[PDB]
Amino acid sequence: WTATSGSCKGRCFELQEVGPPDCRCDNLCKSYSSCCHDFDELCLKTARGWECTKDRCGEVRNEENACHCSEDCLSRGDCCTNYQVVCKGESHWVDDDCEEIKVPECPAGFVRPPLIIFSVDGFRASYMKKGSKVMPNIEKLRSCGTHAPYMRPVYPTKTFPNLYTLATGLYPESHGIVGNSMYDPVFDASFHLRGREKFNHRWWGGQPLWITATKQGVRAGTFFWSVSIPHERRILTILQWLSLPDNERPSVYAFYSEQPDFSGHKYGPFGPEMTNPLREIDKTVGQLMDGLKQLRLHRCVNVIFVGDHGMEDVTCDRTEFLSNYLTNVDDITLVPGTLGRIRAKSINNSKYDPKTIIAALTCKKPDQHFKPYMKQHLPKRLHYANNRRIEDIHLLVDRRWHVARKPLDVYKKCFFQGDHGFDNKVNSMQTVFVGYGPTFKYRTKVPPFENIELYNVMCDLLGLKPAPNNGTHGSLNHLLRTNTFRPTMPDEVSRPNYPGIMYLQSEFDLGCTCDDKVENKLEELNKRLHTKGSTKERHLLYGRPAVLYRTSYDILYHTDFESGYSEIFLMPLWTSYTISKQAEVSSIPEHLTNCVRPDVRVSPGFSQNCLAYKNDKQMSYGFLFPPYLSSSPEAKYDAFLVTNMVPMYPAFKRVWAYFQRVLVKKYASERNGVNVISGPIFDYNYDGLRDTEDEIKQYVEGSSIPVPTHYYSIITSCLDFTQPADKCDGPLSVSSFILPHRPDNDESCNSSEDESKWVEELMKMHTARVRDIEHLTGLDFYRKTSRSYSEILTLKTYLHTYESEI
Ligand SMILES: *[C@@H]1O[C@H](CO)[C@@H](O[C@@H]2O[C@H](CO)[C@@H](O[C@@H]3O[C@H](CO[C@H]4O[C@H](CO)[C@@H](O)[C@H](O[C@H]5O[C@H](CO)[C@@H](O)[C@H](O)[C@@H]5O[C@H]5O[C@H](CO)[C@@H](O)[C@H](O)[C@@H]5O)[C@@H]4O)[C@@H](O)[C@H](O[C@H]4O[C@H](CO)[C@@H](O)[C@H](O)[C@@H]4O[C@H]4O[C@H](CO)[C@@H](O)[C@H](O)[C@@H]4O)[C@@H]3O)[C@H](O)[C@H]2NC(C)=O)[C@H](O)[C@H]1NC(C)=O
Ligand SMILES: O=C(c1ccc2[nH]nnc2c1)N1C[C@@H]2[C@H](C1)[C@H]1CN(C(=O)c3cc(OCC4CC4)c(Cl)cn3)C[C@@H]21
Ligand SMILES: [Ca+2]
Ligand SMILES: [Cl-]
Ligand SMILES: [K+]
Ligand code: NA
Repeated sequence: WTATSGSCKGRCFELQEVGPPDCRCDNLCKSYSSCCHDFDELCLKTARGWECTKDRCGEVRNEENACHCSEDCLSRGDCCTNYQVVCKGESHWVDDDCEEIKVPECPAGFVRPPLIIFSVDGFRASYMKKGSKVMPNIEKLRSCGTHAPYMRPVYPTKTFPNLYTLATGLYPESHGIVGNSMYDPVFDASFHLRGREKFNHRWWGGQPLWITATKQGVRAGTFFWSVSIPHERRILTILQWLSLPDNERPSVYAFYSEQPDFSGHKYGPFGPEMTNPLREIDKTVGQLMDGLKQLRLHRCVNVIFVGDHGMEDVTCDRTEFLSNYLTNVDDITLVPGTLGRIRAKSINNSKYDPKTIIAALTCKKPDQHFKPYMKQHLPKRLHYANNRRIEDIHLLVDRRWHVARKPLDVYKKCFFQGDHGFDNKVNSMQTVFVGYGPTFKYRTKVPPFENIELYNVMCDLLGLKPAPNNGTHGSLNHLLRTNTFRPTMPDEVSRPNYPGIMYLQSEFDLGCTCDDKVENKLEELNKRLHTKGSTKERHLLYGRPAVLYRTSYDILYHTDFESGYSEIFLMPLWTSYTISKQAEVSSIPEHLTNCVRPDVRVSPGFSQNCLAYKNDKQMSYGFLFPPYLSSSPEAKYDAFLVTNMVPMYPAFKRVWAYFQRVLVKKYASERNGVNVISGPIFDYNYDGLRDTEDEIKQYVEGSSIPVPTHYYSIITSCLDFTQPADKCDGPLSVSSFILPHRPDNDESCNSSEDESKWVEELMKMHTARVRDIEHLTGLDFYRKTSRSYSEILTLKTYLHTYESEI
């Protein structure tokens, strides 16, 4: 109930929300069915349209008009946006040459440059080039301001998850908006696009920018607009708020357009019907910039033109049906479409079994257009697991496809020709970013970046301290002329030990053997030099990683590799080695096939043992520095040390051996040498963060050897590939991955074939940022380079996507 018989007179688009049953007049009252009786009349005036005409110039103010062309309109803040153009000989903003905005040029009384966020739904990245002819205002912002070729959304590449990520800098698993549609079980409640539940604050976690601003005394325009409020009216309302007295005027505003998403669903991303919605968005930008110019604010406000996700060609005939795979199809509930999420229809059903549902959907048709995952097995770069609203079973759907439960769901629920939601690395899902204004750089292109980074920058633009978030603060400093945040490297928490030779061979009882008893002060001083770190500058090119938590670990030096060996987890946390372009691959000599050697620098009590691997019928082992890449037959013995060994399932050893034997050398050949850092990851609670020892759910049978959930590698070389990786004078280039450590290769439908047909495709899917590995390990990389820290932060957020050119 609302006693909607008060009035909006002098309260139109009021900024403080009123509590029931006093009637509301804010830009969201329609959506709550709570506006005062006279809201349309007073606040949604439409008379005479949105543009001044010659004959309206100097008119007598008629308060009925949607906007004004009267002499007093500028000081009242309510002229039509084209007023000065039509009535005062002025040019449209788009027709003016751009001129560098070196300092903010604001009216007296402005304490900071305002921020206007202009968001556009479904604005795919390639529209910037493909629609350029019809979007002159947008093309001017882009070419004169700061822009990226594209901006990566979050997964799922849906509307609410991405808009709320923009607002909070958090992954959807952390902010809680994990789809356009969701079920929470603690609430026992459902969130839907239509309906009232989506309004309860309990869905919306984190701290969005408007709240961050408000808490720190920066005033915010209300961000959300009722759908029926036309765009011209949203623009005029923003412009009117910008004319409020200093103590009442907000510093941050949002505009939102439903286009081009709305038409894109109907006509597909490049349908001929799409030219008009792009024209109409551009004209709205034009109205904003014209209105700002009239108010002498076009060189004062920072404008962000940003999309939430792109749009792909998707039609009814490209739908996979779970009914074609499953017999129990009514014992399940499917969140369908461009992703799939599956749960049990009834929790009173103890017959329900996820493992047989997964098996029933795995590699069942040759051209199958989705792949099932338990959520913890999804690629870690998606960060899509640590929420009770994300169902244990997930379907990653091929681009251009849908998944549904039964065919009846599709003809009783072809309309649509476009949709979105797919893996956030898919080119069609990429969206846009342009920053224009005194705080952004002038005519500057920046590399593609992720939308989780923008919250920190918007905070910087407004002088706010950001709430804790998933951006890497400083990684987008290169977007900014001023207001940069000067990040600093985290302090190392644990310092390493540097053990020397402290144990005799016979003190070990590990059940390991090696055929290594083949017996010179030339090569004896030399081997001693290597063990003390004489070659360390070669294999550790960016300094040793810092350990950011409390633990006990040793640095171990070798001719070919250096490692930081954990006495707690009984294996390296990291192993670092360089492979030059000229390096040679060799085989494991026959006599050394099962060779494992005690390490006389490390106690029996802090070592793994071979007997546990013998007894564990499921678990085998691999090596972090690969024996295949040894620099000499003598150095090869170092690779068989028990301190270089890690637990590996045989199914996983297929992947790992191919990477180490074939792919490392291929990368060194292609990139002119590479530096590799590899190691284990433990994330048994799938929160994206390093596990403590008490979180480990799996050990090599009968031992305290913990089993990794994943294995990572970070592969760095010179951006200028004419310089070898080990003598690089400038910026670096990196690709990384986090491979799931799985006891089968069910994820790879082609795994019965030779590794050359499936391994690299798997590794591509599990591409990762350095930063993702940092969260998962408590390590901090690139501590000693010749590069500025902000550049290194950019490097750490880089993701190698393997997509073709946009
Ligand atoms: C991406 O960035 C984000 C943000 O920085 C990172 O997320 C943070 O990670 C921290 C570590 O996991 C986490 O810190 C914990 O917070 C607990 C208090 O949490 C509440 O308060 C905060 C602050 O206002 C609030 O933001 C939280 O919001 C969550 O929950 C609400 C509703 O419950 C949601 O609306 C919201 O979306 C959000 O949900 C997300 O996070 C939770 C976890 O909090 C997930 O479960 C959800 O799925 C979802 O992802 C909360 O309202 C605090 O109680 C914790 O303290 C325990 O552990 C510490 C260790 O220091 C220990 O000292 C304590 O003793 C304590 O243990 C006790 O409780 C245990 C659990 O009940 C129990 O087992 C013990 O036996 C003890 O009784 C802890 O400090 C922080 O909350 C989140 N923040 C957010 C917004 O998610 C994220 O990690 C980054 N991701 C990556 C990949 O880097
Ligand atoms: O058309 C859609 C829609 C629905 C389902 C779809 N499937 N596929 N495409 C779809 C498009 N919808 C839903 C709601 C409503 C209409 C729009 C207004 N809204 C906000 O006003 C907002 C703005 C927000 O933030 C804007 C700030 C961050 C910059 C946030 Cl967080 C949430 N909602 C987001 C959209
Ligand atoms: Ca964890
Ligand atoms: Cl969804
Ligand atoms: K075994
Ligand atoms: Na397989």
